[PDB]
Amino acid sequence: SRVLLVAGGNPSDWPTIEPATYDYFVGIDRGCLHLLEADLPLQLAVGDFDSLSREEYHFVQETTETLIQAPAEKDDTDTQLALQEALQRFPQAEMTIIGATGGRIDHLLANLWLPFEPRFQGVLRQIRLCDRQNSIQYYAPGSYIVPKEPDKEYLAYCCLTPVENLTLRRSKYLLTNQDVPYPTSYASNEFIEEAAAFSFDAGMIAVIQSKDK
Amino acid sequence: SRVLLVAGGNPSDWPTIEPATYDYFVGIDRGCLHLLEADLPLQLAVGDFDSLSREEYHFVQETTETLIQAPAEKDDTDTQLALQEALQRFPQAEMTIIGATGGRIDHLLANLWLPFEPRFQGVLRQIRLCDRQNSIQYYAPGSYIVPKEPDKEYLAYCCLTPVENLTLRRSKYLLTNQDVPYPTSYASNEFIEEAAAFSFDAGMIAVIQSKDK
Ligand SMILES: Cc1ncc(C[n+]2csc(CCOP(=O)(O)OP(=O)(O)O)c2C)c(N)n1
Ligand SMILES: [Mg+2]
Ligand SMILES: [Mg+2]
Ligand SMILES: [Mg+2]
Ligand SMILES: [Mg+2]
Ligand SMILES: [Mg+2]
Ligand SMILES: [Mg+2]
Ligand SMILES: [Mg+2]
Repeated sequence: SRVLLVAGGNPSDWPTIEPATYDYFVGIDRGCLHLLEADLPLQLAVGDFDSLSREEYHFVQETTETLIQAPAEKDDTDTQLALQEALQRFPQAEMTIIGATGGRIDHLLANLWLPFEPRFQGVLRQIRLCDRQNSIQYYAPGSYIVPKEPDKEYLAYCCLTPVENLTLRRSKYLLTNQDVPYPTSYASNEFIEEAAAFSFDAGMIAVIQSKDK
Repeated sequence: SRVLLVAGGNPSDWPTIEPATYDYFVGIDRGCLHLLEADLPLQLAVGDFDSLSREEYHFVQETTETLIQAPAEKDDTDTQLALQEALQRFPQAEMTIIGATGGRIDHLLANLWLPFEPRFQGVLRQIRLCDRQNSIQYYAPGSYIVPKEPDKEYLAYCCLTPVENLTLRRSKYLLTNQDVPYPTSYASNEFIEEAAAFSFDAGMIAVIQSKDK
């Protein structure tokens, strides 16, 4: 199953959205207005909403089929929350996160690092960060094949941690049994034939496919 | 001493720059043109310059005073190369990298993990990356004062690695003796004074100051 989570970021940085392929639509704070003004469903609405006018928060209030209202002073970001909740409703679903990039970078990182958290690690394989130019997936140790997304021009293996014994095949550039001692971002690989593959014994890796301006 | 480096990003997303403050100007690929079309100096030109026309690259070759033209096929990104060259010439200068804004997240993380590289570790305290919206500084374990940037609203402690004993004061949000078991982005913190402070025993943190669009 497919859930789309929409954060406050600007919708111009959004990926190509095809609503037929999403089953549940979550709004985070301003993503709610953003989903709505985009003529897209709004099933869940999450956050403190302290970035909206009363006239906007009522609009959201009247439309979402479910409003989770948080305090302003809490631990979790609105987004950790939306993910926690959407995962309750859809424990095996693919979480496509959106509007979480293109601006503040301390906020981008907080999103890039969501799989790191115990409550999410279990579903790192379903957590998916997207914007017009990038497309990020997560992987724990193992052996995988990565099918090329059509619109993306480049491939990258970003080790978010020290990685052990990393081998890449079926891609313009290779590593065999490479040790990655500190976070390294093997950055501008390219696909050779519709799919590449890699294996590694330890750490985490964000697989980023992307394309230019 | 300060050195200023310019990647090929759109200059629209540049920080406000004051040139008096820099003693050396470094162009990176298409950033070489951005410097000249902004009536600023170009003293070091670096890259493979494949993004440039034959005519633009003729203009960058007459104007610069040192040209480093490198193979399109290398391990290093143009920016990795330019940084090492420039530190070769100014080993104690504070490197400010702007225009690293192209939008590709493999390159974003390529840049953000620079200090990790054994050839840059010895100067992490010297490396800065800046955006219209963002300003990034690196820290190894110690005790520090973090002077507020006048145009910025937010403060963030982005732990690039598991951090240990993270104490953090004079902020609008505190941690104290905090163990951070994996990468964690404590973002959207605020200054209460003109300076904040923090300390830690192990790992590496990227202090980030940011503001809204
Ligand atoms: C393991 C393997 N991954 C893929 C890389 C691909 N490679 C390393 S960096 C990159 C060069 C890109 O440099 P550039 O984007 O001009 O620099 P920028 O100006 O954006 O700083 C090449 C393709 C290969 N060398 N090694
Ligand atoms: Mg379907
Ligand atoms: Mg909020
Ligand atoms: Mg409100
Ligand atoms: Mg280039
Ligand atoms: Mg080389
Ligand atoms: Mg202390
Ligand atoms: Mg301490």
